[PDB]
Amino acid sequence: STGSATTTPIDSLDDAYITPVQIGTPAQTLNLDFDTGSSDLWVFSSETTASEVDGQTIYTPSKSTTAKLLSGATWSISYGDGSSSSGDVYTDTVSVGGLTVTGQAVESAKKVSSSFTEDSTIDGLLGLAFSTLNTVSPTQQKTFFDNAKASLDSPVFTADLGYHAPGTYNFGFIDTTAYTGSITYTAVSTKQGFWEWTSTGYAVGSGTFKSTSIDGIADTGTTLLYLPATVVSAYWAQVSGAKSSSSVGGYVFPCSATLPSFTFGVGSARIVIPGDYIDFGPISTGSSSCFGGIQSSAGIGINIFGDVALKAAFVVFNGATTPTLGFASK
Repeated sequence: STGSATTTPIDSLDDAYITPVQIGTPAQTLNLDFDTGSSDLWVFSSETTASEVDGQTIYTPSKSTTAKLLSGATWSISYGDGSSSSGDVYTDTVSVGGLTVTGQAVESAKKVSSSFTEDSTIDGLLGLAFSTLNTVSPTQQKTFFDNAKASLDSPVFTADLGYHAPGTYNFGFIDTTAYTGSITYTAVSTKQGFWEWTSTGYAVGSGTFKSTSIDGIADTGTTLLYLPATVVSAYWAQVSGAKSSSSVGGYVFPCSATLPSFTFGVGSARIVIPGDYIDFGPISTGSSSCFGGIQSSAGIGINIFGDVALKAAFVVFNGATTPTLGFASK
């Protein structure tokens, strides 16, 4: 089997991408944030505290003839940005782009943190990291991809995120028309539960490539590119007037600037992020100070190849017995 679904930016900045997901019988379609940095499929629901729902579409398990309470199971998650959610668990039928999993754990939110309530466009998350990170207790549950894997034509999914445009998540096949050149594959460590890999270096604009190992995670659920402070300083030094602002929370730059590209290495291959992809717009409405899309990871504990980096590539998440990642230009 295969599936293919379009993913759409939630706003004009590409802050996140939403993909329609069918849950239950009859289907209830919710727009979920596919997140290769986590491993829970959780949704706003009829159980979510009413004051914490503001415009999201909810899953109502009592209206699904295939929903079953997973007795005794609870979940609770905290994300790298400080947001969180928690609740109980149902199993139900879940379909993405024509690919159907029966008995998928659907984690129903009883509580969500304010950042989720305040974003009416995201109805929940669909985790695509390794199932070892799933938070369901006392019986850990499998991700949608883990459940689908054995049925897929090939045990892979691909992310093809658009810049200011829709893109595609495919399951079970590699669309050879969706990229240019060849796909370069690189080793993955699953020891932390992430799609963790080592970039071979970087370049700023037309500058020389610096060969240096940068360990990080491929994370579709993170907006920006978070890299070591040395790398980030080297980038922003090429933008007149750019500076790190403690009050704003990262590098800002004059909105009048033209940003240089940023290249990262994948083996001997190179992925070029155009400068425009690094512009996240005014820090507040009407400001002439703009927020940068490349930021320091120093306060995180891990480097993160988020959407800024991934949307410059066609990315293969190869879930074979020994997983690997593939990157192609597009």
